[PDB]
Amino acid sequence: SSHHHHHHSSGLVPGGSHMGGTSSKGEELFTGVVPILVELDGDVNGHKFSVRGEGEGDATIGKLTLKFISTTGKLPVPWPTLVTTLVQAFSRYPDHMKRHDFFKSAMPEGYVQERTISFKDDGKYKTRAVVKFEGDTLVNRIELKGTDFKEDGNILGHKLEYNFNSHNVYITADKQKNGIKANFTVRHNVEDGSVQLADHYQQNTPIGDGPVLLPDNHYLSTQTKLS
Repeated sequence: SSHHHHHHSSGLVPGGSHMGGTSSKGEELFTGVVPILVELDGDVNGHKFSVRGEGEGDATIGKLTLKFISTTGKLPVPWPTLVTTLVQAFSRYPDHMKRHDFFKSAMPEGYVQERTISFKDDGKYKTRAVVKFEGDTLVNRIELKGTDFKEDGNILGHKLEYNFNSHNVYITADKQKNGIKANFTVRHNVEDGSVQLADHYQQNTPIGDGPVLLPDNHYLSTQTKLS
């Protein structure tokens, strides 16, 4: 099938005023609209699937639009469970907070984004992605491995509503890895009125050896519209 979404991300830093307006060289690559290419190969409980996306991002307004297809037919999992896996470099940091934007600072060489997503009372996704520039395009190439899912659960049972909630991504520095970590819980509405929780554990590590911006503790506030 196909899937489109519009995603907005804004950076909010409680403290962190010192040199808060200092920006990275990588931010220069994001002053206008940037084409995006997304490629995901996944395997959930042994069910293989491939998703491909084309889109554009505009970090000056913190917004991207992505259009996806499956090249392997109907997915074994709901599209909403893949939203967070399918480029936080398009977040909008306020001018006085740009020192806290790790994601653009790692560009153009990029970063590795790794997650474990644990669905409460159900299975887990392991994801590893490379986010980097190829020519003028920002590419997100992902491998996803899901295990331990219940055949009758909300994910393999396709019991999730086709919408998306707004979340708070908590970003902290990981100085030993010259990168960041993040923690947040995604709320997937279920067709019975309940909510399916998905605990996100995230690590971002620069691919290059140049300096990056290691931020103070802060949040990304997210909003996503599905169609």
